[PDB]
Amino acid sequence: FVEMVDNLRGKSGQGYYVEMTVGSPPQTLNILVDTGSSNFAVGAAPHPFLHRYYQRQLSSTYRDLRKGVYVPYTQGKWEGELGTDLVSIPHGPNVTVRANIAAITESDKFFINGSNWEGILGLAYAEIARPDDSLEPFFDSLVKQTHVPNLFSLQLCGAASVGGSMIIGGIDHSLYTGSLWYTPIRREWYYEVIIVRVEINGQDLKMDCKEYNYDKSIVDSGTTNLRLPKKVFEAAVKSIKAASSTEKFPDGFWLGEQLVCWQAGTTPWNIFPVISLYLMGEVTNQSFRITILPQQYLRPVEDVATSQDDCYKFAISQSSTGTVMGAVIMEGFYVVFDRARKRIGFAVSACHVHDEFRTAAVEGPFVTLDMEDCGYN
Ligand SMILES: Nc1ncccc1NCc1cc(-c2ccc3cc[nH]c3c2)ccc1OCc1ccccn1
Repeated sequence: FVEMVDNLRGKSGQGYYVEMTVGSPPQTLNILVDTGSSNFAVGAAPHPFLHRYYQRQLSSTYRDLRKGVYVPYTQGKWEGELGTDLVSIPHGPNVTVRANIAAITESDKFFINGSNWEGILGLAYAEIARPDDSLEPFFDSLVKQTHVPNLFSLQLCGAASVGGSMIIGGIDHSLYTGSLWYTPIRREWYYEVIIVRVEINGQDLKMDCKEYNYDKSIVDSGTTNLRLPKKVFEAAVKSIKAASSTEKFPDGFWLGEQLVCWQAGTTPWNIFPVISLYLMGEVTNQSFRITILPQQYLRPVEDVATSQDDCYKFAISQSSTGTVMGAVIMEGFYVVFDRARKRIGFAVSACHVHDEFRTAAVEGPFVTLDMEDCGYN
């Protein structure tokens, strides 16, 4: 699996992309890796933000499905024309599959100005595919047409340029330390999991655990932040705020409405607490926990044109859509999307960013009762 190591690039807050080829002869595109959606969709027109786009006219293996897709979201949208064509991943398995492609022909606040990707690879399940679950997702097609085993894994490193590895069809042991711990995929739509307990600096929030998963908890490489349900967020921040009394900050900061700054090399990591999420284990009444550092949830914004020092953003935020374990979580861990066994494994990432004092951890087993009551129905 050494061919796939380091096959992911990106810029902070702009996601992780992999090189892909579409059509015959192959057209190289950089494609956002997204475990929180299930469409393979590529820019297919000269939007001014795009370095490159899919030119169906140049492809002998293109086939129109003569159906459109309209994909609205709160701040924007994309739409496109459905088709299929031959797809390959240069630094992935040595195969070529016929996949669905949404050729993107109009969009609003989708593509990022200054980014180096031109499409999105939705790695989640058909249930949430658009326009409906009849549109076979890429990975489903990959597995159905090849002998590539039904799993993939992600090491998102986050260092400006981030990097990482998407290991398709397996697991690379060099990408992590200690052991993998698995949590069940509750339902195959998003990569949905159940959080059974939350601690900040070891002290737990003492919240009905159903609040942690109202109405979903998901693993999502397409989101930057740790997103927590409102009631869990206010509780989490309240405790994070108290753990961090040594120094004071505006309320806007905790709402990601402002950023905070220190002098270069003078950021006080240790005034900020670790965050622990306990996940439902593979066995009745058994859990494990993952622990992240502030280096994960205070993410550096050097991007500031109106400043020149160590400024960071608070990378935890409220959500109406449930818990989202985004890059804030995923950058601590090697993450194994074990589709064959309906489970996600977490291990400590060989590449995560830590100090000499504290470290990202994956620990078990723990005893936690009533773990299925934590799930929202
Ligand atoms: N991963 C994820 N999580 C929550 C909601 C949506 C989602 N993925 C889809 C997505 C991604 C971006 C997005 C744009 C830019 C960047 C940069 C880093 N991450 C993103 C995500 C913008 C909109 C969006 O919704 C439209 C959609 C729906 C279904 C299938 C495909 N698309």
